[PDB]
Amino acid sequence: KKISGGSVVEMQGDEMTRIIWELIKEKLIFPYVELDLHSYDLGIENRDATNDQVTKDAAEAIKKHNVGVKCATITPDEKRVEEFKLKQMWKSPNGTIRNILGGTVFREAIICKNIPRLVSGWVKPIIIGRHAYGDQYRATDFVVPGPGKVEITYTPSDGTQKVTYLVHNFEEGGGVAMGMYNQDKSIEDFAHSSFQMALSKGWPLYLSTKNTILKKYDGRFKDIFQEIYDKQYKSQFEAQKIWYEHRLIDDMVAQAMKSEGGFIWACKNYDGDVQSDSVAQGYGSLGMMTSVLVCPDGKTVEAEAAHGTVTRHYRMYQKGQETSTNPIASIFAWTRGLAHRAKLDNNKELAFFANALEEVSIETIEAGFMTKDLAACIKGLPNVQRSDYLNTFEFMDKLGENLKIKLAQAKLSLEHH
Amino acid sequence: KKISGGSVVEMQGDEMTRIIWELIKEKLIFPYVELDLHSYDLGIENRDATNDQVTKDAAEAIKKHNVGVKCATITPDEKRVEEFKLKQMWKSPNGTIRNILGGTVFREAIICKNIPRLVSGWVKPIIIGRHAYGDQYRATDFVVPGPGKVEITYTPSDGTQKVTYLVHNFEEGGGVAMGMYNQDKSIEDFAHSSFQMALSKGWPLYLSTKNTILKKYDGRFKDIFQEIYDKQYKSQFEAQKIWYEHRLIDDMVAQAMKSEGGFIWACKNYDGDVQSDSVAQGYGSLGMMTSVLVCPDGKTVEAEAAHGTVTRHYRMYQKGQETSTNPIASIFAWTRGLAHRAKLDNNKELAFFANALEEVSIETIEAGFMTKDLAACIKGLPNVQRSDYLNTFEFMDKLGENLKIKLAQAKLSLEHH
Ligand SMILES: *[C@H]1[C@H](C#N)C(=O)[C@@H](C)[C@@H]2CCc3cnc(Nc4ccccc4)nc3[C@@]12C
Ligand SMILES: *[C@H]1[C@H](C#N)C(=O)[C@@H](C)[C@@H]2CCc3cnc(Nc4ccccc4)nc3[C@@]12C
Ligand SMILES: [Ca+2]
Ligand SMILES: [Ca+2]
Repeated sequence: KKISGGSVVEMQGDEMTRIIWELIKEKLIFPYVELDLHSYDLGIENRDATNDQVTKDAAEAIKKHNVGVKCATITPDEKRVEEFKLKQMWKSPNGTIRNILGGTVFREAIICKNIPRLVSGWVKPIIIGRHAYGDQYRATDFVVPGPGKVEITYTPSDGTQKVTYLVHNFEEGGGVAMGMYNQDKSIEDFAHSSFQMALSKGWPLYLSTKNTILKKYDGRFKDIFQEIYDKQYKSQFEAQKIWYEHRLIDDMVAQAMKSEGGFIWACKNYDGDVQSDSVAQGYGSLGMMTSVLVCPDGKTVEAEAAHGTVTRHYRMYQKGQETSTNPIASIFAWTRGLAHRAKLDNNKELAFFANALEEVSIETIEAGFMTKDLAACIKGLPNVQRSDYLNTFEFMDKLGENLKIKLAQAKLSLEHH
Repeated sequence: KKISGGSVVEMQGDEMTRIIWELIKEKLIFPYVELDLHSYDLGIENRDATNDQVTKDAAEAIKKHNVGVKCATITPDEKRVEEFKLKQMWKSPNGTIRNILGGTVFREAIICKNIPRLVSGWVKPIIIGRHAYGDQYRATDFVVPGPGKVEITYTPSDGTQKVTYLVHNFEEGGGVAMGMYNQDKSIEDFAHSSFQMALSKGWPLYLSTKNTILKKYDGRFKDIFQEIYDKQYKSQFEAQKIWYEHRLIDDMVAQAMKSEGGFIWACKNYDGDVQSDSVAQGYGSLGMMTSVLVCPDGKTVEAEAAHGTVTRHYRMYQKGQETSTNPIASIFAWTRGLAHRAKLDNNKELAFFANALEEVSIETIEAGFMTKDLAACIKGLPNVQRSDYLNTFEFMDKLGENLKIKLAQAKLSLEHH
């Protein structure tokens, strides 16, 4: 008998990750879980065919069903526009989804005992809470073709005043300019999510900004966090012998590098992007990271594989050549989404399944069965031999076999007791 | 006999670094070198007294004399305004100087064989070329008090057109907004400095941007670098078997973490700030880093101690307590400035002196004589005993003694040959 999984929004993606996504569903999910799956194809060709409407439709479906699982997608540049003959250079679908849902993206390494860290001191996890809204991801940027003034203005909705600031008077030649923004309510939601994560883990929290330079913009994040801490969380932190402190971003990246881990790090949108990749690589592998958007309603989540679409492997796959691609981040997008679905529905069987699949994934790699990219972490890519790893299909089949075993034994444990 | 040093602009700074700066001049520079020193006091109290004009005057003096050496300064926040009863919350003096001079700030770790790295793979140096102009450091940021529209506009100097872009329509509540810019000529100068640094070292060059998100703003940096590479440097790189490649910033920080070092990394202003601190800490210590602004004229430099003013030690010093503060980055600001002064003046004696003082500094620490902060790198701060390190004065005297020896022996080597 299969587990009744409930409603899940899935977003199909691109290139190698698109192939792996289908293998995960076929081999690891569908044989055990029956889902009311709302499928949106976010492949670059379908986003082009729908003028990117499919991306907005998927985000609206997540608001409705409360759980989304997303495959890695291409954010097209000039080369991609030429490759696919795109109508427009479509904006990041992750940016589109995040700006519709809002919230905080929590990112953490997926640790295997036999995969070495690059930062030896990191014995405890570092969890980044990346503010998912605004800043560079909803900016208006443009080329300044020549001499002239760039100004930024604010006009209150009543129409009773107008403030105009000179950004720059280009006196000789041109350049570039941009405007960006953030919202008080979004920053407040980011603060609440960060304080709640720290209390859930029993770890201290650090917020990074550059408020000495962006005195008003970054000063606002610092002020909102401090006001919310003082009024709503300080006694809770004190009860757990933890603390909250603001840090300048450049001091914070050095503090993190020198640390033993074991803290929550609240990052603005851009820093969360950069620093989560630095941290994932520091723990051993860029591809071994979870990424879950927690929305402000405290009910909606979107789990994703945050890494690239592995174009190099896709080109090999297109030529009918053997590939060996790490599917773990894509599997954990499904297990994190299904664990939330289970929490919302009080579904014990689904919660057990989601945790079991995470355990199987880690146990498989720790038993020495892994893809080429993971074998390269241990030995170095030029030293990897074909006898050191499993191809994509072989690895998925090994996970499938280990999953069947874990679930079979647990089923037998019930009937006995 | 003393070395005729020539003209140097010095900028005095704040707190503990201000005390160390005077010790360096008194013990290591003035007994050996006679300088035409143009002194500017950039202490927070003097910047307040002159309404920050001293900072602009110092930058103009560097343009005139071509060499500046700068002590670490305070960039005041709300707490500093209260502490010193400041007239205004003065902007970063580093930002003011850099935006007047322009150029690229080259940053690299100062390596000691007995100071352990936190990233074991980094066996070769990583040099960051941080674009010194514009972006967040010359931004216009403000609080949005409530609902209303933020717009950004461009008006060419002829007055024949006006382009207006909506940044955001705040429908409920307020937030923050900002405008920033960069200049084509400054980006071109940054590109030239980066390509020239890579060729000087015989190492590949990487530029990081987020052009998939800021398609026009970051796309411009990517385009200018590629055009300059193709037209002016590609054959030179090919002759040295090196290369230039653009990378997305989040991919680049992971690539750097996983690397063995040995490359030049061109960073936009904000990334150069953050990533140079991450890299300095990765090599072993935040305080062990050189930082030299190379201006576009190919004649002017400003060397600085890029770390903080060590307020914790200054508070101990104010209470008449013993302190042990690492002066190495402040010494290397002087040696890097004096080495450039020597290059401009074809002054062999000064060039020898600047290199000798760098050698003495590293040899002293490698012989096991160091400050508490460096002893903490080896043993861990809670494990450091007073028998493991020298106080500030003791360390400066040890450096002074070793410098006297190095210079005495070299003087004797001439007279013999
Ligand atoms: C994987 C590949 C195989 N099989 C190779 O033979 C190399 C050519 C190839 C280099 C580029 C590359 C990039 N990324 C991955 N794996 C990965 C990274 C991040 C997330 C998931 C997977 N693997 C490769 C290989 C090593
Ligand atoms: C230095 C100090 C001494 N002596 C102590 O006893 C500690 C209280 C103090 C903690 C804070 C601190 C910060 N920075 C430094 N050194 C430094 C850093 C960067 C550049 C130059 C110097 N040292 C301390 C000590 C360890
Ligand atoms: Ca990323
Ligand atoms: Ca810095």
